Amino acid sequence: ERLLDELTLEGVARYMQSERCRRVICLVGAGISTSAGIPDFRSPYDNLEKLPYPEAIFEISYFKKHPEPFFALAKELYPGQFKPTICHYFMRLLKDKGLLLRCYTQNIDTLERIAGLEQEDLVEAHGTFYTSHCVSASCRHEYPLSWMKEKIFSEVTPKCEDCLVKPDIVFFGESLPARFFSCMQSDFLKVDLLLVMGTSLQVQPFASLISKAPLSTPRLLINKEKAGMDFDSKKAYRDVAWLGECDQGCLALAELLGWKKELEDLVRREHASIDAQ
Ligand SMILES: *C(=S)NCCCCCCCCCCCC
Ligand SMILES: [Zn+2]
Repeated sequence: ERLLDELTLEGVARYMQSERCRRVICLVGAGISTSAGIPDFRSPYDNLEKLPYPEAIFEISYFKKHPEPFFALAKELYPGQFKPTICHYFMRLLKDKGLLLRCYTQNIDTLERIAGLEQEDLVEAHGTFYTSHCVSASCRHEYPLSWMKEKIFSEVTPKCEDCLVKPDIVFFGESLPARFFSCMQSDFLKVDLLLVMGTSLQVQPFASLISKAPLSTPRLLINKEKAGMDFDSKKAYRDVAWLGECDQGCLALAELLGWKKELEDLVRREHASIDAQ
């Protein structure tokens, strides 16, 4: 069927306000973090000049051999703060309002957790920095963020005190976490809305999630560029694209839903609180 009254942000807002919209899944990427200062890497180079090919800084095999590049960049690009964005806190609001079924994230910055999404709400599709593991299969010693953070800027390779210690991120050529496949099996059977934010759906198998929803489920993309989705054909019925930055899009949606002050209120204290530390 066709559930949206209009293929626009406004039509999506009206749907979200209705009794029909009970379960929402968010699929998110780099764009939701860029106003928090987290680097994108969708489309960088000069800084890397000191690797056999550029992408190998993000590659599993090279990492095991030559870990220090990656760890050097991690120091270079380490945010001085971790302030979740308007977009992160919009998902927090969905959680508070009993709408958020799951957030599938391509991001490794831990900002969803900081905005108050719980483990059960999240599928960290590309792993996380929140926790790091010894590569030794007979050991697999676990170390926290603060140990990994402290090691990284000391420009020393992190090593296991019992045995290399890797952040739990999925490097190119590495298979995705079990939790991705188990959640995806049931999450999409009964979902009323997909909110796709800050991703161009370029990485697989993350990109395939959008086709998992029922044919009737509306899908809103909030992204800098267009990116199974049919926004513009004579047969378009359920997909809407809002092009621009994620913070501005979520703000416009919040404003349409009557959540603008609420969202603003949430961001202000959460930020000012983080400041105090
Ligand atoms: C896959 S699309 N993304 C998951 C992140 C792991 C692969 C890229 C490594 C990023 C370099 C780390 C920069 C330090 C902030
Ligand atoms: Zn170990």
